[PDB]
Amino acid sequence: KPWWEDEWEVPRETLKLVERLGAGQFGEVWMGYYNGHTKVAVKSLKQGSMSPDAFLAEANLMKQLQHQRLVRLYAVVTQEPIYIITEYMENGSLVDFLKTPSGIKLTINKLLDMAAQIAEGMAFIEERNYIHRDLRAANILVSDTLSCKIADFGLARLIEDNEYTAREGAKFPIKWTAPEAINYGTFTIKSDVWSFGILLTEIVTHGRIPYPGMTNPEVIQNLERGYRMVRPDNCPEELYQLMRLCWKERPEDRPTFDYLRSVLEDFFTAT
Repeated sequence: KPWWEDEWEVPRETLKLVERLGAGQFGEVWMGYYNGHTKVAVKSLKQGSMSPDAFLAEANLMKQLQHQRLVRLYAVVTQEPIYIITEYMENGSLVDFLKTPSGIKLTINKLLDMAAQIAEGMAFIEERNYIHRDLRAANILVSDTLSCKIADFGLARLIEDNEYTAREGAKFPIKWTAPEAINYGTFTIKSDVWSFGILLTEIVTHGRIPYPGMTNPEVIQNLERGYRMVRPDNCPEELYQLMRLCWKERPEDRPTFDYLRSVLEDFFTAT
């Protein structure tokens, strides 16, 4: 819809940006208020840093993926500077939260709970024929009640047929990205499942970088020998074997996110 009919468009005057949470090459992220009382996150586009069409495409995709386990699009201001307003998540990124005094005290039980919540959000994305492609603890946000939601849909895509192929010049985080996506640029929901297995190691290690002590060439070399990430310290073997399913060689042999959600809930209700 044109912005004058779009249900997400709001007058910029309805927003007050109060605290800048971050600033980067393509703009800033602020904590603000909509119509004085509702706390929201506001991401602003730095004019000229990237395409305004590319920036807003993320908001258009979020209109199609509304679910409790996914950060909700709150509003948009299409006039420059362009703003994407979203659901505020009080405890920030999971990879950061796990390192705070509160995150550190979490039991393995609550960590398994959070992992299941993430799988539940990814199961929705899976059922709607989308892929995320940037699934990692930095892109999970944590609310004030310690619930988790999927965030940062900049690389997310609608899959018409089973697979999305990136540009050959495209490069992705080697430690989190599935082999077929690194090698062929081919992404499917099964590539996200591999990434989820890596995200599970970030959860159990309270935010440690995957593949401790290894460079990306060493990670690639080990994976091609059939090795997978070494058991993280204090990782429950049941959770480690679930990570291994996520890292199966053939994408089609990897589990569905609905399966992963169900298993993790069982792990949680057991612990």
